[PDB]
Amino acid sequence: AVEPFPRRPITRPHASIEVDTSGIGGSAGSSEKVFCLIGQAEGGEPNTVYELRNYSQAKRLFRSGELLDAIELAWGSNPNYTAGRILAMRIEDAEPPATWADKLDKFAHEGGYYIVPLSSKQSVHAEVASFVKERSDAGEPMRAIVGGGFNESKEQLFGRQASLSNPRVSLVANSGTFVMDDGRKNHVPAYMVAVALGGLASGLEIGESITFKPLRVSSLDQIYESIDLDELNENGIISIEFVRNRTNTFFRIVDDVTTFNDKSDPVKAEMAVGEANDFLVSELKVQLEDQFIGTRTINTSASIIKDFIQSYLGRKKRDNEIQDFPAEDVQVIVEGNEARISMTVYPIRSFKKISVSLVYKQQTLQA
Amino acid sequence: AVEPFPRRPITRPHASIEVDTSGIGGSAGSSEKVFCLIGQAEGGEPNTVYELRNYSQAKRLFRSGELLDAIELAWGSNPNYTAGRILAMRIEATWADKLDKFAHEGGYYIVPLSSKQSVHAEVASFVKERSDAGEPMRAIVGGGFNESKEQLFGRQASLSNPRVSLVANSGTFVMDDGRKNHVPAYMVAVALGGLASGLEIGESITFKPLRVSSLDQIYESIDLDELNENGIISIEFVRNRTNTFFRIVDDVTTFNDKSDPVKAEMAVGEANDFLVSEDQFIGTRTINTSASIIKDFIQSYLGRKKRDNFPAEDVQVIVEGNEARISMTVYPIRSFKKISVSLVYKQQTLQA
Amino acid sequence: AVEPFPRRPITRPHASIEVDTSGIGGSAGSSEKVFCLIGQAEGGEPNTVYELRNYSQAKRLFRSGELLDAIELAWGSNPNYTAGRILAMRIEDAKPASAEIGGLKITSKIYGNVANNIQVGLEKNTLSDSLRLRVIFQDDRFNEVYDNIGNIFTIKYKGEEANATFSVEHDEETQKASRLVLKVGDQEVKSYDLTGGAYDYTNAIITDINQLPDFEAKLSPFGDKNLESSKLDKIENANIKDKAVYVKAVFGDLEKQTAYNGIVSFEQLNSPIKTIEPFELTKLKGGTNGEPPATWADKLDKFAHEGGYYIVPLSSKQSVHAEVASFVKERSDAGEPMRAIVGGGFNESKEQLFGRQASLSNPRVSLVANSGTFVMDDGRKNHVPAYMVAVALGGLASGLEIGESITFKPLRVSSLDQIYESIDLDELNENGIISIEFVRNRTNTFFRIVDDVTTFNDKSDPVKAEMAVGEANDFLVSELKVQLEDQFIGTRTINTSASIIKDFIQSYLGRKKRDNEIQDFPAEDVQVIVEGNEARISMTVYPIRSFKKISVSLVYKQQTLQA
Amino acid sequence: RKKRDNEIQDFPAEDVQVIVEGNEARISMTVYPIRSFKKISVSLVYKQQTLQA
Amino acid sequence: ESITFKPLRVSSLDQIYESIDLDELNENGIISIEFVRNRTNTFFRIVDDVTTFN
Repeated sequence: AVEPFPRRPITRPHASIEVDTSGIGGSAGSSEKVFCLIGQAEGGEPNTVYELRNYSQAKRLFRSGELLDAIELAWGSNPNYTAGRILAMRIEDAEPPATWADKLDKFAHEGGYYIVPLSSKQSVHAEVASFVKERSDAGEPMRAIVGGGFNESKEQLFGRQASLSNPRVSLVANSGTFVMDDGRKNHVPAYMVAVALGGLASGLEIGESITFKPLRVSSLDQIYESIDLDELNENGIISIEFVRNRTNTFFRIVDDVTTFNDKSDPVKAEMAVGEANDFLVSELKVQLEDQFIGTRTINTSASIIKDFIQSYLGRKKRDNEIQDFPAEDVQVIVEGNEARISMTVYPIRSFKKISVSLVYKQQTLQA
Repeated sequence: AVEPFPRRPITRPHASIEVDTSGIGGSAGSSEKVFCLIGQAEGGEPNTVYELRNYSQAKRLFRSGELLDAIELAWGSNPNYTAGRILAMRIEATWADKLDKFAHEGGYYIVPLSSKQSVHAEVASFVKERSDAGEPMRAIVGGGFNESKEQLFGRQASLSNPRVSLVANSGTFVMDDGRKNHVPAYMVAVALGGLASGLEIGESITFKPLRVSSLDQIYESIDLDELNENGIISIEFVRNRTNTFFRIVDDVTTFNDKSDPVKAEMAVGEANDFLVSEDQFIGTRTINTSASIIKDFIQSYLGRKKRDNFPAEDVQVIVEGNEARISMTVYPIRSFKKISVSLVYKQQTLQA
Repeated sequence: AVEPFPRRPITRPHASIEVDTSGIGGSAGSSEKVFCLIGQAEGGEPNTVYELRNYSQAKRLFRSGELLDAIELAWGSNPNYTAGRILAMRIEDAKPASAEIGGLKITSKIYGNVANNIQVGLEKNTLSDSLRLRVIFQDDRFNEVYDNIGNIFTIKYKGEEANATFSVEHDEETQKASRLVLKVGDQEVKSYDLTGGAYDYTNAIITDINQLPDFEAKLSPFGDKNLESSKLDKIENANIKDKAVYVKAVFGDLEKQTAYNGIVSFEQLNSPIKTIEPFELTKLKGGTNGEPPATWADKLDKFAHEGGYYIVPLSSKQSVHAEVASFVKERSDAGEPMRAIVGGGFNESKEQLFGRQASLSNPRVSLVANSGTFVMDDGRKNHVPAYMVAVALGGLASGLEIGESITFKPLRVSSLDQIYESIDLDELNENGIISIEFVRNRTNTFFRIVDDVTTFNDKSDPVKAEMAVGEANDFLVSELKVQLEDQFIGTRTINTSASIIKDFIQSYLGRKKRDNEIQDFPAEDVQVIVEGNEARISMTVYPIRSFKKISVSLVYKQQTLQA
Repeated sequence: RKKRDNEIQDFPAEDVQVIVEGNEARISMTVYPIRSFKKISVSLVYKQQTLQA
Repeated sequence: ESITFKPLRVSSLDQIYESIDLDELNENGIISIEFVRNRTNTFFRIVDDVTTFN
C-alpha cells in the first residue's frame, strides 16, 4: 500500500509525506506439508482437531492408545528431516462410530495435506477417498495413504486396489514389527506402516519421492520375492523390499505408485509429481488472486504480471520444485475485464530407470 | 480575461500593458468523493447538513446515537487511507424533502441509516433526480440483521436501479470504546461507502478487506455466486489460510446486465461519472470531397502527429448536410475481475 | 536573513554592511523518545502533566503511589543507557484541604487526603506588636514559624511642636490605600499618593521622607520587607511624636513572606473586609480524592502536544486499553506519532491473552504477557501485574536509540509467575504477544525479552509487525515534515530552488545515515521537480532492520596431508 | 535586471519581439513570474539492499 | 516575498484557532495566525497571504 502522512488532509500551506512499503514487505515462503491422523485413543475431547508439536504434548493431550503410537511413528521414522506439525483427532461417538464422514469434515479447512485413517475397513478407506476428492475439487488438495490388516494375500490386495483405483489414494501392502521408545516390540497392521510412510513423505521436501528411501522396522511378516514385488508394483501397491545382497540388511520403500490403474500419465500415477502439481497450482491461484484482482488495468499491467510470474517461477526453480521454465513462454494478454496468462513449466521427476551401455574396446599399447 | 492597464482607456500619447494571466490558472481538478449520511442522533439541530472533519467534532455536535457510530465505522474501515470529509444530517415518513437539502452539497455517495424499503426507494429516486442533473450521485443500502436469500432477491428486484447497491451480510464491529457492537447490514453498507469514498477515482472495492469481527451468516461459494449474479454484494470469510480475514467479494449493482459494464459494475460507472474528454480544415480549400478522402486525410494527419509524438480500423467518418462527424474509439481503464492461466507441462532433454 | 547595518537606511554618501548568518546556525538533533505514564498516586495536582528529570523530584510531587513505583521501574530497569525525561499525570480528581478562620482562607498547596493533616495557628506576639504564625505538618516533619509579621517601616517625628500625627486615607471603592498624610498641628506638612506614580513603593517613600528635617524612617528590625504601597494598612491619627509608630501591612506581609512556603497559601475574606485576627490553631478539612474516573479519554487528551512518544496506562482494564489505543490512533493521524504498551492482570490464562489480542488489534499497541516480581530501591520485593512489566519495557524502549529494538534484551526482573516452555513462547509470539524467556541453558540464568512484535497480527508488512521499524518510520516522516515546513514553505521559487532543496534533502539523509537511523540512501535517486506553486520530492531510503534470523550452512570437507 | 533582483523567475529572450509601424511600437514579451512555495509533496520509497561480505 | 509562514511577535492571542478552524478561515480567504505548539519553542506564524477575493 501507499499511505499519506498525516492521514487527515490539510488545506493551508504545508508539507505532506507519502510512503511506500512494497519494497520491504515480505512474501509467503514455500507452503508446508502437514500430516493428519484420525485414531482410536484415550484422552482429550473427541471430534476436535489438536495441533501437536511435541511427543510430550501429545502424551498429555492423549494417552495409551494407537493414535499416540501413530504420532510416535510419524515423528520417529524420519530422523534426518525436520519434525513437522501433526494434526490429530480422537474419534468416539459422544462407542464405535458407524461412519467417519461426519468427522473427517472437521479437517476440511485445516492446513493439512496427507490423511491416514487408523483403520483397516474398506468402507473407511472409501470415505477418506471421497473426502480427499471433495476437498481437492474445492481447491484444498489432499492425498490419502491406506493399508490393510495384519496379514493379507496378493488376492486380497488386488481386490482392495480394484475397490479403490484413485489418483489420490495409495495402498501399503506390508505389515511388520516396530520397536518403540517404551522399549516394546509390537506387531502392527499395515496401516501403521502407512503412518510411517506418511510421516516420511510429509517430512521430505516438496516433490521429493519416498521411493528407495529407507524404512526402519524390526521385521516384516511377509517378505516378498522379486517377482512378488514386481507384481505388486504393476498393480500400483506400495511394497517394502528386504535388501539382502548388501552386507548391511535394511528395508527399502520400493516405489511411490498410487493405486490409480493408468500409468500413462505420471501426474496421476506418482505421488511426488502430483503433489508438485497440486502445490504449484494452489500457490499460483492464491497469489495471483490476492495480487491482482480488483486492481486497475493500467496500461503497464501486461508488464507487471509477466514480471510477477517470472519472479514466482524463478523462486520455484531456486527451491528445486520445478526443473526449469522458458522465460519467453511467459506471455500475458490483457482485455478489458480479463488477464489471460500463458506459461510453460518443466516439472521435476525422480529417477526411476538408469540404463548403462558399456562398450568394450581395444587399445594398442606400445613402447 | 486579458486585463488592460490602465483600466481607463487613453488617447493622448501613452503606453498600455495587456496582461495574459490565462497561462497560470489552475485548481481545475476534480472534487473529492465526499461521503454523505442521514440518520438518527441526539444533540444536533435536525434537518441541518453538517460538514464533519474529525470524530471529535462529530462527538461535539452529534452525541449518543447511531449516526456517531456510523461516522466511526465510516472512518474505521479504511485506516490505511485518507480520512476525508463527511457530510451528515440528523433526521428527527417522507424523506425526500430532507434529501433535497443534499442537492447542492457536493457529495457523491449517500447511505440512509434505515432498512425500510420505502426509504431506499426514496433515496434511489433522489439519486436519479440528482444524477440526471449536472451532479452525479450514488447510494448504498442494506437489509436488517438477518434476511434470507429470497428476501434479498425480492428487495433487489423491487429496488433494481443502476445507482443503488444492496449489501447482504450483517455482523459485529469492535468500536474504539471496546464495545462489541452488533449492527444491522446497513451499517456494513456505511462501512463499504466509507471505503469506496476513500479509494481513488475508479478504484474498486472488490477484494478489499473488511475490518469486521464476525458475520451473522457465512455463505458458501455457491451462495456467493448466487448473490453476485443477482447483483447483491456479499462478504466472504476467507478460510483457506491461517490468516483468516473477511473480503468484499464484488462491487456489483442491483441493476445487473451482461451487455453494459457501466450499469453492472459500480467502479466503471464512477469512472464514467468522473472521466474527462479531450483542429479544422474547411472545404473551401478543395473542390469536392467524400468520407473516403476525409478519412484518408485525417489518417495521414494523425499518422504524422503520432510519428512526431491512429489505427485506420478505429476511426469512423459520417458526412451529412455539409457537416462531417469524425468519431474515434477510445479505451478506458477497467479493473480485472478474471485471471485465466493456461499451464503447459513440457519436458526437456538434459545432457552432459 | 541578510541583516542591514544600519537598519535604518541612509541617503547621504555612506557605507553599509550586510551580514549573512545562515552559514553558522546549525539545526536540531534527533527527537527525544520521551516516555509517558498515567497513574494513580497521592500528591500532585490532578489532570496536570509534569515533566520529570529526577526521582527525587518525582517523590516530591508524588507521595509513594503506584505511579512513583512505575517511574522507579521506568528509570531503574536498564542503567547503562542515558536517562530520559518522563511525563507523568495523576488520574483521580482530588480536592485540596481548606479552612476558614480569623478573616482568612487557608488552603493547602498539596492535594488529597494527606492535606487534612496540615494545621496552622496564629497568635499575637505582644512584645514586637506583631503577629506570629505557626505552620506544622507531620507527614514531612515540617514545622516553620514566621515572627515580627506585619511591621514594615516606621516614622518618628522629632520637631518641637506638640501635635504631630500619622494618617492613611481609605479608598472605600477598593479598600486600597489612596494617600499617605502626615499631619503636624492643624495642617498637613507633606502627603503622598500611594496607588500611582513615584511613590507606588514603600522604599521610595522611606527615601523621600528621610529628606524632611522633622521626620525619619527605617525598615522593620527583622527580615527585609517591601510592598507596593497600595497594600499599606489603614492607620488613623497615630501619634508619631511620642514614639516611632510602626506602619503595618498584615495580609501583604503574610503574602510576601509565605511566597516561598510550599505547604500553605493564604487568601482574605471579603465590599466590607474582615480584620485579620489571631486564632487558635486549626486543622484543614475537606481534602479528599474522589471516585476513580469511569473514562480516562478526556485526561489522555492532556498529553496531546506534549512531545512524548511511548505511553503506558497503569491499568489492566480492556476499556482503558481501547481508550489509549484510540488516543494513540487519533494523535498519529493528526501527525503526532505515538505508541502504547499494554499488559494484563496478575496472572491470566493464555486464552485470555489471545482474547485481548483479538479484541485490540492495532499496529500501534503492544501487549505484554508475563507478570512477575521486582526488587525495589526501597528494598521491598514486590509482586506486580503485567502492566508494570510493560512499564519496564517502555522505559527500555524509550532508553534505546531510534530503531534500536527491544528484541532479545535482558530484563532486570527477579522472577516470573509463568515460565513458558519453548512451544508456548512460539505460540505467544506467533499471536503477536510479547513474552519473557527464562534462559536456563547458560550457567548464568537471566530473563530475555523474546520479541518486539506488535499486536497487529499480519507479519507481511515490517512497518506494522515490528515496533522498531514503525518507530523509525514515524520519526523519519515527522522530522521530514517539520523541517521541510520550517525551511522552505513561504520561500520564493528562485530559479535555483530545486538544487537547494536537493542539497538539503541529501544533507538530512546524510545525517540519518551517520547516526545509524537508516541503512543507506542512493543519492542519485533523490529527485526534485518544482512546478509553479509546489515542489514534488522523491527519495529512496533503505531502512535499518534488526537481525531476527541467522542461518549457517556448514560443509565438511576432507584434506590430504603429506610430508 | 528584474531577474537579477529575483522579482521574476526567468524570461525567454527570444519571445521579446518588436514590430514598428509608422505611429506605433508593438511589443511582445513572455515572463515567468515568481511564486512562493505553498505545497511540498514527498514520495518516500522504501527499498531493500543485500549487503554481503 | 510572501508573509506566509513569516513569524509574528505578540504577547498572546485572544482566539487560538484549531487546525480545522484555520483551514476553514483559509478557505474563506481570511488571514489567520497559528500558535505553533508541537515545537519546543512556541511562536505565532502568519498562516497565509490569501486575499479576501473568492
